[PDB]
Amino acid sequence: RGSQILCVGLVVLDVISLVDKYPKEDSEIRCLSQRWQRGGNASNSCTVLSLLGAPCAFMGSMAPGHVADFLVADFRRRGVDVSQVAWQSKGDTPSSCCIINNSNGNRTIVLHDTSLPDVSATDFEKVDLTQFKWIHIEGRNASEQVKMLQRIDAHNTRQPPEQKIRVSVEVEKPREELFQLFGYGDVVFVSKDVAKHLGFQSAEEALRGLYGRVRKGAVLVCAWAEEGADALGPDGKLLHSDAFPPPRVVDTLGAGDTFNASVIFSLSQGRSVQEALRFGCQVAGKKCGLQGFDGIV
Amino acid sequence: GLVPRGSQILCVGLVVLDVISLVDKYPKEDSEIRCLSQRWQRGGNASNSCTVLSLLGAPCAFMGSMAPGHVADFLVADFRRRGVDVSQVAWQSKGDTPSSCCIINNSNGNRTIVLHDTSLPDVSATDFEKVDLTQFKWIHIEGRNASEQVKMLQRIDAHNTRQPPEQKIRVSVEVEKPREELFQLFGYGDVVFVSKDVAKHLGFQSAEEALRGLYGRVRKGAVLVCAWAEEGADALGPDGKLLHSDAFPPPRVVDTLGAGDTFNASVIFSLSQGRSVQEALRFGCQVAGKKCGLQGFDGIV
Ligand SMILES: Cc1ccccc1Nc1nc(N2CCNCC2)nc2c(NCC3CC3)ncnc12
Ligand SMILES: Cc1ccccc1Nc1nc(N2CCNCC2)nc2c(NCC3CC3)ncnc12
Repeated sequence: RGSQILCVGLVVLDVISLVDKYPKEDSEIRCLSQRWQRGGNASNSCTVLSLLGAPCAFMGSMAPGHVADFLVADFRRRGVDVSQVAWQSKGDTPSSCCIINNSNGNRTIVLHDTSLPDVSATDFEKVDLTQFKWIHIEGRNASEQVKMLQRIDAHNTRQPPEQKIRVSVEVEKPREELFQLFGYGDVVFVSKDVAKHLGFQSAEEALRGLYGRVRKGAVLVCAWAEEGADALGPDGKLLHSDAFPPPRVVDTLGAGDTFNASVIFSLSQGRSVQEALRFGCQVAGKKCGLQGFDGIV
Repeated sequence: GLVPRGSQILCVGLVVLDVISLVDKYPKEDSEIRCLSQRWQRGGNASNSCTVLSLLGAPCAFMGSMAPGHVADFLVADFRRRGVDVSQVAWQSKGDTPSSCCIINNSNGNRTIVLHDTSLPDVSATDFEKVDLTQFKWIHIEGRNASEQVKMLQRIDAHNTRQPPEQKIRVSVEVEKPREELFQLFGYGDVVFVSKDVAKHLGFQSAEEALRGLYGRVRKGAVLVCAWAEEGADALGPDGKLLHSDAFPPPRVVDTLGAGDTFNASVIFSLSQGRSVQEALRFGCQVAGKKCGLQGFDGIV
């Protein structure tokens, strides 16, 4: 069957305040405007995949309430298949305050991480893999997710190399539990932040450094903000793309997630890595000159 | 439902959703962090006063602007959680329901605040024209859009004219922000609360200075009231006698957000039960002092 891309990670309620300068501690400013957004990484990518025309599904934990009710209404307005959601009985829907600096698009996030339990190999074991051509996993609970990945590798072995499910991993946080995911998946996304918190000061360094850790045959991608992004495949040849900066950067909240969704969409449509990188930077760049996600397509 | 004539106390003003985050350290711009804890709270001066009026046992209503949406839903259910009648809300078709973001540093205590946008339209005098006043024994107004609020106050004067002294609606006004627009509001109301912040911005350095210095601006026969945190609160009436009450410090101070509103509501309450101004200053101070030792409004009983 396999027409859908699945993203596994967080859905968070983003309570957003657009200010024109980042307030100095102990001071007080008035925001230009405010809004609510369905956020969290896997969730954001689903938004982006949807907008690009790719049928997709989200999978993460949500706790029933008025909050979950809004997040789902939004998922459904987008056409994001939520049927894979691991509903919880104990815990709250995470949320966060996001101050977005309108003069330069900087975004500052205060996350309220609830009790809410992550999805587990248990919940995942319960999933119909034959619906998906691509599966992307937001690194969080490594122990449990590695399990999930193996269930997919093991599912690929019993498949025509034609009908194999493509797998991508994001390692966005500098915490060590996650460095095992490097690891699995055809495509591995590592953030500038991780890369720096590990000694590296350029996208090309990070890639020469970390290529050691990836499933043989994998592509490692590392974006570097206004500097574009680089990728490195089995052949050893470094690939680069210049960023596409909008003329006014006004909102970079979910720029990384836009990059990733875009890279995945492109690879999932047959494109070269070079083309998918370029496209990643192109949509990310365009989103930086917009409030939210509407208007990138 | 049916509200018995002359039974409710109405507070007009702001309701806002405050999202309050406690953090290890103040986050550097463009960073992502995890707060120690986060809380969603209904706030705003007329808003907090209602909560307290309800907890004190007074039927009370809130009048302010909201826009349909999920923030309004949370604020409305919070009002209801506190027994506040929201049937007088002025629902708006344009703008955001006010939402403030508030960041508290756990390792030095400072508060950083992103204030709600200014997009939602205040309640106008023409909205106020539409309200049947007979349900109210007292109307309290948090000064915001004074040009318009003056009209509302003039309407209440009109109404009181055709009424026996025992169906006249008492009126209180609150000037809490140092803005020229607001000062005309001194001229209206039987009771006028001026905040410590306003008094200082005008150069006064105590409750006594402020009361002595501003009483000139209130209408004949009005009482002017100035609370001053740990120094207690003063009041000055037509008879020229300055009245005072000391503060009642709690065993330990925990949460002073909304203490000014707790005081306001408590004085209003006491006056409305027929108590003397002196008895009501005291009570205002007792209640606001108890509230200072408590998280939120819960245990103020
Ligand atoms: C290419 C990419 C990958 C992953 C995340 C974001 C991006 N793109 C950009 N991120 C940021 N970031 C996110 C990281 N913090 C800084 C802003 N800034 C820009 C930018 N800024 C305008 C430059 C001043 C000319 N122009 C184009 N693309 C991006
Ligand atoms: C009486 C009153 C009217 C209006 C607003 C507040 C109050 N009461 C108090 N405010 C503050 N404020 C609120 C404003 N920031 C400073 C503390 N501190 C205290 C306090 N502290 C105990 C220490 C012995 C003095 N004890 C009793 N009442 C109040």
